[PDB]
Amino acid sequence: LMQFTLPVRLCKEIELFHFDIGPFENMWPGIFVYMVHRSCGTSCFELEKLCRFIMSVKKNYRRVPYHNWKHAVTVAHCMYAILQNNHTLFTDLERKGLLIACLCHDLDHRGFSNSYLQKFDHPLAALYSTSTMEQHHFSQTVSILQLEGHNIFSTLSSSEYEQVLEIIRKAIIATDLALYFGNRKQLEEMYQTGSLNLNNQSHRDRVIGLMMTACDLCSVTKLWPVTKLTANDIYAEFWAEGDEMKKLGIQPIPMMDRDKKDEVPQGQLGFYNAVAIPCYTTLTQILPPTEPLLKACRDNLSQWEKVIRGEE
Ligand SMILES: Cc1ncc(C)n2nc(CCc3nc(N4CC[C@H](C)C4)nn3C)nc12
Ligand SMILES: [Mg+2]
Ligand SMILES: [Zn+2]
Repeated sequence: LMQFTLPVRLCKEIELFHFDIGPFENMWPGIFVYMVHRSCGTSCFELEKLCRFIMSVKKNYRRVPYHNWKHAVTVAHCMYAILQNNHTLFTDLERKGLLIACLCHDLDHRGFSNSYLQKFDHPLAALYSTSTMEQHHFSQTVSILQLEGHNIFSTLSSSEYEQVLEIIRKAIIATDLALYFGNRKQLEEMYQTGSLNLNNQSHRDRVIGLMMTACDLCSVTKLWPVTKLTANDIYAEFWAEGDEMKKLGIQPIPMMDRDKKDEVPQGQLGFYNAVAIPCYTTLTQILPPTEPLLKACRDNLSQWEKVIRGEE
């Protein structure tokens, strides 16, 4: 039967947490199928259906600077790394559902925060009061699944199918970084009071929620030049939103004000300290083999420290 193989350098490096999917868009689909076949099996999905789902998911990402197809596949590779290093902790359905959740997790992103839809009074802010974009992303995922020839889950039973869509729904919602802070706090307390229970379904949920934040943030766990250059796309969106904020007569937060360009290094410090380091710290406690993500995050925090001290 028909597996995907990759060239030698990609065959070795794709297993590492710090892998970069590269600038060749035409390989990203095959990189994703490669990752489902190894993390899940060549029997998880019909190849015709999967390839068609992948191309329709791609079609529905927008040509925005950060929240694009490249991001989607990048976020799926980091999930793949996590699943392959924690082999026997995850159910057959979780392995199926999570790489799809990652591919689909920013579907039809416009390059604007939930907060900018709320202040623009975009229609989606009326349909979805909280996690506005994240609820749109799940909805968009469900649409693509109902297209002729795209039900990659067709072989699953009714309640197996309901389970995988519920996994995908929670996983996508959890990428609402406003929900991360409380999710990690409850996880950190449960871990330390030793009462953390991977048989408790609402525990797995939180643990998948943190894995989702971790994959979403993985720009910070890359080789430094990847991290430095992804940072430029992240701010290009934010500052465009800042411009849109000013058009409505609202001063954007500092994060989104392009007049405060020069303070970026300090903004990244706050972010690694307030957000990224705690995420990989907690996730490494809960899943020991994910340590390399925490190590690489630490490394990149030290690189931003060097930028402020004018050593870089
Ligand atoms: C790397 C990465 N990954 C994911 C996300 C969501 N983010 N968000 C940022 C923004 C970081 C930030 N910058 C600022 N500064 C800019 C200077 C201004 C004074 C305020 N404040 N904050 C908190 N970086 C990332
Ligand atoms: Mg998102
Ligand atoms: Zn994302």
